[PDB]
Amino acid sequence: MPVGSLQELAVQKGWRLPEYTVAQFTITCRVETFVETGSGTSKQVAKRVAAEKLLTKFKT
Amino acid sequence: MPVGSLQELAVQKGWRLPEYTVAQESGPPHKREFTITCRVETFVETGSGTSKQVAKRVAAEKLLTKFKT
RNA sequence: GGCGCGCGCC
RNA sequence: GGCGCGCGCC
Repeated sequence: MPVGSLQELAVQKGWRLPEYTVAQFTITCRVETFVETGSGTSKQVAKRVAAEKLLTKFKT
Repeated sequence: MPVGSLQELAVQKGWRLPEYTVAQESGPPHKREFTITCRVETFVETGSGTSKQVAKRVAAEKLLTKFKT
């Protein structure tokens, strides 16, 4: 999973664990110096999308 | 909403409602795959996915696509 | 939500 | 023990 993978990355890198804001659906994810917001039809999807976005901005 | 669109088609056409059946269940507990068969009127299609819900949606979409054909 | 069956990282 | 994720059933 993107969330699981994001976590493992942080733990691996020695970064403080990812932080997700309370779902509002949009959820903002922050890890290291990254900040990405995800949207979706459910809170679960928003979180997943925020994670995927962060990993993507990480690869670039 | 494929499942819903297919049901409406059937009702509008005067067909008995679509019937969905689990044709196959496989894979390890954490990565299962399901296959569902969708039968309506004279059509029969199969759909697969990570969950029974998803497989059902796929089976319905395929049947509608076969219907337009 | 409960029950159950699993997996990843630490 | 902790964090996370997946599926079924109710």
